[PDB]
Amino acid sequence: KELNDLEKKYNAHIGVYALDTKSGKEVKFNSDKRFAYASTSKAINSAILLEQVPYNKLNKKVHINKDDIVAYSPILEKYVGKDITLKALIEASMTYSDNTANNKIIKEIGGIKKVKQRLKELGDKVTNPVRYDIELQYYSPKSKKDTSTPAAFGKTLNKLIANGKLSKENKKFLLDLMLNNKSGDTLIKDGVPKDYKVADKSGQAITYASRNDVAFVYPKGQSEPIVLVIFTNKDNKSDKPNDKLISETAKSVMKEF
Ligand SMILES: *C(=O)[C@@H](NC(=O)Cc1cccs1)[C@@H]1NC(C(=O)O)=C(C)CS1
Repeated sequence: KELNDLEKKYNAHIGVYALDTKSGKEVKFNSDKRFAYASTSKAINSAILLEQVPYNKLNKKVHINKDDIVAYSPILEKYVGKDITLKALIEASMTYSDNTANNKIIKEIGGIKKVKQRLKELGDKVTNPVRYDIELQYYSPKSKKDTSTPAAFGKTLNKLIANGKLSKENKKFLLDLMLNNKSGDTLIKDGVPKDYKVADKSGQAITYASRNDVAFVYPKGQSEPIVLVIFTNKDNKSDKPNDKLISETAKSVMKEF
């Protein structure tokens, strides 16, 4: 459970921010250090869009052409020359971490500039989106591009989703995708007590074993979630991450609640 110890064990860097939204209790570790957020940013973009389009209006369709397609888009590559609903874009983004879906969501919101405008409004002067996928995944310790600190990122997740302006239907739609997202099973989901519910979105940048998971964690018996942000990376560009590191970090942090 000592986070200093797990860093030793895994020869890795750990960034943690956790907020029990009922009590307001926080757990912090390297919470002001920058990390590539990678695909965990898809949760933020999806929520921003859901602030803008009511659930009954998610049936709106967007046209997809060959220029929209970027790598690791298992769902969207099938839509070239076809239309897709905003509902299906978000499902593709959240469940399959589809990059083309996330890019389209950012475009629908109005561009990177508009995401930045919303983050500043939520009081986040830290989270720094500069590029679209997949380029945002090329992390470099020397650059702040597409990085955030566990604390800044968690505060924004809390304001946007936990204590924010989404309707009951849009919040349920988005948290249900995160709850049912099986791609996040080896991460926070793996380290919390088995009777906990975990709604997560993972991330992995291409470099420095940048491996992350953010989630809304519900202790059995509590309906208010604990917002949990875990960002990790290692010293070498080509290092492979070990998901167990995130699992063990979550197990340790959750003992604090
Ligand atoms: C978000 O992190 C996305 N990552 C990338 O596009 C960079 C990589 C491609 C292959 C390996 S890294 C998507 N999300 C995830 C994830 O959330 O775990 C993975 C593994 C790749 S696509």
